[PDB]
Amino acid sequence: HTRMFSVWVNGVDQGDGQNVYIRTPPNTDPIKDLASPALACNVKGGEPVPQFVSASAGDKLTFEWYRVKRGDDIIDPSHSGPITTWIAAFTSPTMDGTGPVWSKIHEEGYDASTKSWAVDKLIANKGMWDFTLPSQLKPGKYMLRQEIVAHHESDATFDKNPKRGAQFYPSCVQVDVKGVGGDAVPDQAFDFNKGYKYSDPGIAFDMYTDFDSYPIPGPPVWDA
Ligand SMILES: OC[C@H]1O[C@@H](O[C@H]2[C@H](O)[C@@H](O)[C@H](O[C@H]3[C@H](O)[C@@H](O)[C@H](O[C@H]4[C@H](O)[C@@H](O)[C@H](O)O[C@@H]4CO)O[C@@H]3CO)O[C@@H]2CO)[C@H](O)[C@@H](O)[C@@H]1O
Ligand SMILES: [Cu+2]
Repeated sequence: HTRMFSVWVNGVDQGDGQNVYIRTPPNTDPIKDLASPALACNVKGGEPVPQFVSASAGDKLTFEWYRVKRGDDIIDPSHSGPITTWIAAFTSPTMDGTGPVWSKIHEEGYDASTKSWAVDKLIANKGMWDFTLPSQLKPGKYMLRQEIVAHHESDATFDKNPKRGAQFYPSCVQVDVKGVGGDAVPDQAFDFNKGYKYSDPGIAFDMYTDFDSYPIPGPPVWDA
């Protein structure tokens, strides 16, 4: 359980953008059903909020996460797993992120040199999570997903046992990109509902074992 408080652009807090430029869900509840339409942008994913975060191709974006109160434990430390970041064109305001529209622009999972997960890193850095807007990205409005997966119950799956299974905590943010940018258009055209499966060994994952590495779900990060 956790969700996003606000977004920063090159070290600059844009200010609490919950229901302003973040499609904030009612609560910190997870997604578990792979079939669910909220897998993409969570349970108010399809409801537009009015403001966009104003950034540029190449800007360094920091998403701030919190559990109950801004600047608390961010997420129960049992919730160990990766942290992926995606991008899809803002096709129109009532898009809910479903369909074959997404491209992977960032990830972390399990670094075995340090035996630390992405979630370990996020707690340590106070719920701040950095990534970059590809330099060659084309101008105009996108949607930036970013999703924590907690694997403390992935030692079974939602379809076989529903009291457990992977837990998704996606947050979708509206972005208007300025500046010169480039030609590059995200064209990996990924679909959470089609593309995340219960047979995926990075979704049915026994984190309670002698394991050396973690297969991050979805495609590679996208080039240009
Ligand atoms: O399964 C084999 C493995 O189990 C290990 O223990 C696990 C449990 O399996 C797992 O169910 C448990 O999950 C907890 C979770 O850690 C808590 O953080 C969470 O709390 C939620 C709560 O649901 C909400 O009401 C509240 O608002 O939010 C908090 C989070 O912020 O509750 C779930 C269970 O409901 O995690 C255990 C790990 O500590 C054993 O340790 C291991 O030996 C076994 O091999
Ligand atoms: Cu939780």
